[PDB]
Amino acid sequence: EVTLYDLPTRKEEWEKKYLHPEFLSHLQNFKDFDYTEICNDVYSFPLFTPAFCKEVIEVMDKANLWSKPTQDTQLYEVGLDKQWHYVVFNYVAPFVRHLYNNYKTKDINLAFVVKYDMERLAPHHDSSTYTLNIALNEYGKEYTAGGCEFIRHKFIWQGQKVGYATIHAGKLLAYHRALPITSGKRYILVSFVN
Amino acid sequence: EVTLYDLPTRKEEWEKKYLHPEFLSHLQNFKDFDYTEICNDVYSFPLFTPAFCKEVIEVMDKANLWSTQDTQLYEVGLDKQWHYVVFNYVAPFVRHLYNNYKTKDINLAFVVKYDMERQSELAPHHDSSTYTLNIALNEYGKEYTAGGCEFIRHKFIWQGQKVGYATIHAGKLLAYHRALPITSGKRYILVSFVN
Ligand SMILES: [Fe+2]
Ligand SMILES: [Fe+2]
Repeated sequence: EVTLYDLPTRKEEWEKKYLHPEFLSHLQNFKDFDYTEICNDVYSFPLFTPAFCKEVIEVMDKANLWSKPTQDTQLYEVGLDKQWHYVVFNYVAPFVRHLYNNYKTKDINLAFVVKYDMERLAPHHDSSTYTLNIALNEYGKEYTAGGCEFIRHKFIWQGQKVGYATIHAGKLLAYHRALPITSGKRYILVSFVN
Repeated sequence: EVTLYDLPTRKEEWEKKYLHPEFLSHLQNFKDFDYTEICNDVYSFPLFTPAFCKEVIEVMDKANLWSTQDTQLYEVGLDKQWHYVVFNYVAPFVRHLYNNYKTKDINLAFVVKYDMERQSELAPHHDSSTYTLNIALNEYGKEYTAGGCEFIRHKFIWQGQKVGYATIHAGKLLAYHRALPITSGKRYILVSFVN
């Protein structure tokens, strides 16, 4: 049975179990891929399956390597940096070339899972060319409130579906802040890409 | 008597001669600064005087270090004057335009010369910068015709920029652009890639 770590050694089984079928079937034709521009130059799109999000959370909860600041754990702390590098350069980068006029992805700065809970958010620019934000658990069923305010766009984005990703410019044009949750737990996967 | 190189040794005289009066008079109050958003998140604004642009072209034409046909500012001893300009004058305006974004460092600063025998391969591209400054150094229609810039993502053609006016836009991701060919004369621009 394929696991999160079997990429790209078991690439075919990995894509079927972990990549969202709408994203996987549009790898070579993103023009008919159903993504949404939630505000100017900011896009929401299905990327990962619920099984991916569930197992990522399980790895992070089991490791208990959270920072003692925003509660997070780096992907490389659980041995998933090489798998994520493959995801970015082979799956995310072609979609970035489609969304942002053939922009070529250079390198990965950071990749981590953030856990918002009750026991544990200023406006800022990201240290990235573009930032990925994947919702790992379900709004309403597992947490309330939360989301992200794009300050410049005057647009608040909340209630992202499980496995859907939000992509936005890191610097200059996408000033933003995370908004707190009011109950439950909210897990997200964040990556800063140059 | 003050020259381009006398910054910041003769700062007051340098600002009066080389900084556009509209920009110089709004250094501490940018909300009333008459700049134009020509397309989404792309702004055109006056920055330099005709004397600045005239003297920069003279320095580049006399140096004849052209090798796009461009010359870097450090090749004529103007890089540190430009470093002062970006951090003391441009950086506060960038914070006003782009939600308090702090300027980190200057990647490149150079003057480009377009002419009939050297129009360059006007290919679409992103810039290796967070934001890019593009200052028009000579007069549209008088010293060259056509030319300009096309913002491909914005679907906006930008032509006929006035002398000493700057265009600022994102370098990566969100401002895919290309220069437009000239039909006569010579077109000089001052470009800086800033992180
Ligand atoms: Fe952020
Ligand atoms: Fe450019």
